Parts: sequence; C-alpha cells; structure tokens
Amino acid sequence: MFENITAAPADPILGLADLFRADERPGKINLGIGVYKDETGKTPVLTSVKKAEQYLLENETTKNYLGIDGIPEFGRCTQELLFGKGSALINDKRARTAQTPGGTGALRVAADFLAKNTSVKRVWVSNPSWPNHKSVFNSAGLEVREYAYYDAENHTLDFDALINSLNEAQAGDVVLFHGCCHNPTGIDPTLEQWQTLAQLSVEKGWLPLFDFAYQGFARGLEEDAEGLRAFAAMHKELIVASSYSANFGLYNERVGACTLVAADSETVDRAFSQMKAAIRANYSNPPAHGASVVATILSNDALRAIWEQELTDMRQRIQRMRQLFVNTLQEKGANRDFSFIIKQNGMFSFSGLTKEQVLRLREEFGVYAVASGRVNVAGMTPDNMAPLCEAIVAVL
Amino acid sequence: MFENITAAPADPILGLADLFRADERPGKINLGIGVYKDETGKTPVLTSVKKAEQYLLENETTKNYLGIDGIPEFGRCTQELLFGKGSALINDKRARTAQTPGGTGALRVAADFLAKNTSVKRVWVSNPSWPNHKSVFNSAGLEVREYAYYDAENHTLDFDALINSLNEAQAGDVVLFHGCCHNPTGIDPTLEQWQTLAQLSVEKGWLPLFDFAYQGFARGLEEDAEGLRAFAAMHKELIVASSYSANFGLYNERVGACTLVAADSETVDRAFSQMKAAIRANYSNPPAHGASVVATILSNDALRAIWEQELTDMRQRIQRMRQLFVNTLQEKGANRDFSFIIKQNGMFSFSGLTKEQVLRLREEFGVYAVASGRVNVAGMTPDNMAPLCEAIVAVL
Ligand SMILES: Cc1ccc(COP(=O)(O)O)c(/C=N/[C@@H](CC(=O)O)C(=O)O)c1O
Ligand SMILES: Cc1ccc(COP(=O)(O)O)c(/C=N/[C@@H](CC(=O)O)C(=O)O)c1O
Repeated sequence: MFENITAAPADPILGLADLFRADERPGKINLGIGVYKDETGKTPVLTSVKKAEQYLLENETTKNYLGIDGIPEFGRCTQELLFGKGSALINDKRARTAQTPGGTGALRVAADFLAKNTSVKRVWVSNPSWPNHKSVFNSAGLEVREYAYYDAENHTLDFDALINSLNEAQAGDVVLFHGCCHNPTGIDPTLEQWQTLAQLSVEKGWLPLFDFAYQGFARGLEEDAEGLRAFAAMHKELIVASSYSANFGLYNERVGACTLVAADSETVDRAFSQMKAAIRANYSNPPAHGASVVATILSNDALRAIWEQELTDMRQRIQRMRQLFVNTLQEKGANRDFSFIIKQNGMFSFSGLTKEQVLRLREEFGVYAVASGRVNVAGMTPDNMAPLCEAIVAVL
Repeated sequence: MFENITAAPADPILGLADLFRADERPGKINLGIGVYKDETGKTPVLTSVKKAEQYLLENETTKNYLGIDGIPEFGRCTQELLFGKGSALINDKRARTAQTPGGTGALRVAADFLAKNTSVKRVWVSNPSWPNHKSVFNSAGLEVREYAYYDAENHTLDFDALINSLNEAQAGDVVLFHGCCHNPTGIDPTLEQWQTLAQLSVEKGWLPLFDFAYQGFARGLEEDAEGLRAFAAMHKELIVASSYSANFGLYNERVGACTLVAADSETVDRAFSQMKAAIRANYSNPPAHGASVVATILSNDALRAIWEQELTDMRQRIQRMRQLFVNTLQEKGANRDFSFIIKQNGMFSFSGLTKEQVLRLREEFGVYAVASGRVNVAGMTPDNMAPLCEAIVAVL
C-alpha cells in the first residue's frame, strides 16, 4: 500500500527546526518560526500562565471530556476580546465559539464546515500570506485564489491592486483577512481601509474569514480588533479563527477558537450544530489544559492584569528590536533604507532578502530565516544583533 | 450563506451530556458516555497524573511548539506498549508514531493520510461499532462498509458471519479491528481467532487499521496487545490509532497516537512525511500537556508503577461491577440470563435492551444509556446498583 508514496516537500517554516537542531555550530541565530523570545533568546512560560497552572493543579478534580465546543467561559472570554464588551453580536446571541486545537485547528474546522454545509468553493488569500493557509483550505477541498496586497517598491499596502484583484471574486466566495500583524509583511490596513473593505465586502457578497493569530502585538488588544469590529458592524455573517499561542505564550498547548456569526440566534445555533458535527469527526473535543489556563486568567482580575502587562512587555520588546535592527544595519554598513521596518507590526517583517540570500545566511553564517525573506524580529536580542547584522550586510 | 443550513442530528453519545446536565431530578444515574467512575460515582484525576503534573509545573521552562509528530519519548513509549520491548518492528525502525489529539484525532489523521496518499476508497467496520467511526472515515471521503460480528442469540463473536462478510472486501480495502474491549459488545477475538484473521488479512490483501482505545481494560497491558502483535508478526504494513484517554483518565487532554508501520525504514519514513503534511494542514502540531504527562509517567519507574496499579484498580472495579450487576438483576426479579455480561471486556456491554426501553429508562427513571442498549458498567457503583436494577427490571 505504501511502496509508491512520494515524500512530502519540506515545510518551509516548521522544517527549520530540524535543520536548526541539527546545526552543531555555536553562534547560530534563529529568526525562523514565529515564536516570541525574550532578551535572553528564550521562550519562557509566562508568569500569569504558571500561576494559573498552579491553581489548576490544586483545584481540578477531573479530566472528564469537555463539550465538543470546549469550555463555555473560554468561549465567552474569546467573544469579548474579539467584539468588545457590550457588542450587539454578543447581546443578540449571534455568535457561537468552538474552542479548537490552535488557530490552525480553527482554520481547518472553518474550512470543513464551509465545504460540507455551504456553497463555498474558493477562498481568497493575500499574496503573500502564511504558506499553510493554502494547505489547510485545499485539505478541505476548497480552491485557493490570491489577491494582491503588497507594494514591495514602497513597502506599503497596495490597496488599489488588492481591490482590483478581488473584483474577480464572486458573491459567496470567502475572503481571508489577517486581523492585525499581517504575516509576513507586517503591513495592516488603516482603520479607514478596513471600513472601505467592510462596505465593499457587503456590496460584493463575500463571506469574511478573519484569521487573528496576534491580537495585542500591533498596538493593543482593543485597537488590534478595530478592523474585525468594523466588519462585524456591517455583516450578518462572518467567521473568526483566532489563536492564543503567541499572546499567551501557549504555542504547544494548542489553544484557539473558531467563532461563527450569523444574522440571528436561531440561524447561528443551527449552523453551529454542523460545526460541532465537523469537529466530532476530526478530533472529537478540544484539549483542556491551555484553554483552561486562558479562561482562568481572563476571568480573574489579578491574573488578567499580570497577563496584559506581560503582553505589553512582549510587544514593546519587539518594537525595541525593530529600532535596534534598523540602527545596527546602518552602522554595519548596509546599503539601503530599512526604516520601513520600524512601522511594521507584529513578530515579522520582510527583510527584502532574496531566497538565495536567505539560503546563504543559513549555510555560511548560521542565521536562519524563512525563504520568503521573512525574519522573526522577536528572535533578535541586544546580544545577537551585531553578528546578525554583520551577516546580513555580508550577503547584500 | 448560512440561512439554509439544516441542523445536525443528535450525537448519540456526546449529546447525552446535555440531556443529563439539563435533567434536574436527584437520583439520575449516568451509564452513557465511556468514562470510568470510581466507587463514589466520580472521575478523579489519577494520582500518578497529579504527580506528573506537579513535576511538569516545577520543571517546564517553555511552551515552544512540539514537532508535528509530537514528543519523541511519547512515540517510543507508545510503540513499546503496542508492540512489546524488543519487537522486530522497533529494532528494524519500521514504525513511526505521531502524537495526536486523542484516539479520534489519530483515526482522522489515518483517514486523511490514506485518502490523499493511497488507493484506499473503503474501510470495513464491524456491525456494531462506535458510531463515530463512520463519521470520521466519511469526513475524509472514504466509504464505510460493515462486517458482521455479533451473534445476539448466543452472545458470542459470530466468526463465520464475520469471515463471510469480509469475503466481499477487495484487496487494498482497509479493515478496522478493535484491539481489545470491543465497543459496544465487549466481545473480543480469542488469540486463535486473531491469528486466523491475521493470516486471512495477509492472504486477501487487506490493510489492517487497529483502534486501541482501551489497552489494559480487558486483561492487562501486554495481554490486550496480543491480537495486534499477531497481526504485526504477519504484515508488512498496518496503522494503529491508539488512545490514552481511558487508561490514564486523561479524556479532556486529548492524548492519542497514530502509528504507521511499513516494510522497512526507508518506506515508513517516506510515507510518514505525508502523514506529517496531513497533520500540518489540520491542527499543525499536537497538545503537549497530556502527552507530556504520559511520557513522564511511562519513562519513570516509580510513576509507572503507581500508574499500572491504578489501571489494574480500574479494571478490577469494573469486573466487580459486572458481577454485582448480574447478581442484582436476578435479585430484583429480572426474567433472564445475563451471565454473559461477566465474560465481557471493558467498560461496555450490550444490555439487550431495545431503543424504546432505553428511552423509557431515561424519561421515566432518569437512568441514561445509549440507544443501542450499550451500558457503561464503569458508571455503576454499590450505591446506585439497586435503583438502577429496579428500573431495568421495570422496563423489561
Ligand atoms: C497567520 C497565521 C495563522 C495561523 C497560525 C498558526 O498558529 P497556532 O499555533 O495554530 O495557533 C500562524 C502561525 N505562524 C507561525 C508558526 C507556524 O507556522 O506554525 C509562523 O508563521 O512561523 C499564523 O502566522
Ligand atoms: C472504539 C473507540 C475509538 C475511539 C474513541 C475516542 O477516544 P478519544 O477520547 O478520542 O481518545 C472511543 C471513545 N468512546 C467513548 C467516548 C466517545 O464517544 O467520544 C464512548 O464510546 O462513549 C472509542 O470507544
């Protein structure tokens, strides 16, 4: 049965870990996968998380199965983060949330739900995007089409090209939007742009799917949700796939959510019954530990205050690194202007490096980035900045 | 988009929780979903698990992502449980394991891997089986066909009917086998029967898929794997979907494994690369907490000894309940012979009750079973046995 199976191609992101682990050179520098590091080059457990885990160890008295949709308090806390306290979507009972194994699991549940229960055949994704978006949607049988997004000459969102690309989308197609901290560009719509897209989407009949992996890493928790909220004010229906991996430092615990919104509570409840059936046929019900840590933190004033500050600390450290990177490239003799990196949002920016420069940086200098030129600024530290920048200048 | 979605049908198992929770009557008795209860009618965290969780709280210093296939030590420990220390499959590097979100996730990963990478179109499942097997396989695009299994007049495995049914399977079809503690019948092949099926499967070209949700609940950890090991000795290729939910009391932490076996290490590694690609497009990588508890326990002599005894304790308590149930039915005036229940394995036996008897038991008596007549013996206790039996006698 398995004699002719052809090997799969390298995961362009996750595959970097095997290479990095196998690299026995001392001064190797990891700017690949999107995990936050602190000033020591490590990814500690958040203190709020350790406190919540201690509380769970002391107080949990069963591991009996969650419901298919997971912990109810987690769902309520997720909806309040997405839509705001006092949102009409919440008051009108228009949204149902399933806790999922990560943001990736939330994207797969959304795709399986749409493929099996709606007329959807195509999802529109930005060029460029996270490379796993295409794989997730195709695995559910959905075609992926690309829309233009990025002007690489001026390092801006090419809004006119984006609009033009999307004119080819039919009513009933899905359009995927990154909620904030676009991966890989770091370039997000302004609020006015989000409002223009919300009105356009209603006019053209697109179903919005928001992917919200980095809420809190651009400007703040509420500010980062403004684009999604502008869409929510205008649309009867949308889907949000969100993740708590980065903003709680809970990557390996697989904590995400798929939130379905419909015109009214009767419709969302009927539609959600099919989303639950799609989950039951995949992984049955979701992992409790990470979600119970998030719900424990978000529902306790003291833990929530500690956590919000830890998130602010991460965001501010990445901003300090963007500035230190730009300043150090100049000092090490880089040819050009990299000042666009300062304005960008989230863990990632596009260095502008070619696929060959990125390969040379790994092979010759032990500096690991993604082949698209995406660099994880959150992997930069005061201690590794100089060698990193010297290596980059050397490949320019 | 969602205006016409038809509501999904009740999950015949998981749906019982909403009904049971909503039932405000005092003496309600839960014999539905397959979760173990102790003599108090509760599902505590195992002591070995609490000890391992304390160790993790003290010693974990990151939540950085696992590999797509999860914790390497967990994979090694799973293979040794499945195949035995010193197995040729392990020595020859013929098996690769992915840690998955539960046994359900392992079944879905297997199905997506087979659908996308092999000629498989059909999976053969026993009539009766767990009702979610059909949903999982159909969600991946595979047809499900049934094979005869159970003689309900004599309460035995109808081996001749099983063989006859399977003559219709073509070479390259998958046949699903429950490794031990068949759900819902509790009736497993004898070792000779397993050996006969292993030889038949090789002759007819079937790809075996073992589902191993209850290792340790029939007779013991090694004894329960004898049928799988008889198949492993005869086959170049097979797949095992296993779960640690019941045997570690870790249901909500989603701890399972998908193990692929091929003729040699080159083939299994090539085939496994595609299994990893199927996982990446589903939930990306698996939840660490529960798997790290299992690996911590299985790799430490002291914790492993505590755990093995806790599992023996669960198994023996269920056996005591089978005997107490049979004795108490007789004392409360049940018409017939229920002595077949004593011989059966695992959490479940078929009571023989009709779908209407089961509905009446819920509506009139607050006793909750599955509509197939399956009862969770592990939900029975000395304190609830008399009212339970009185109710059953009342509906006969
Ligand atoms: C836009 C976007 C959507 C969804 C995910 C997956 O997050 P999860 O851990 O499943 O909650 C990522 C994550 N990107 C990271 C890590 C990854 O590739 O797995 C990255 O781009 O390096 C992402 O960047
Ligand atoms: C044969 C079989 C294969 C796979 C599973 C799922 O276990 P997981 O928790 O995903 O590791 C069950 C579980 N059966 C239980 C609970 C359930 O239906 O979800 C049951 O039959 O009540 C099962 O009985």
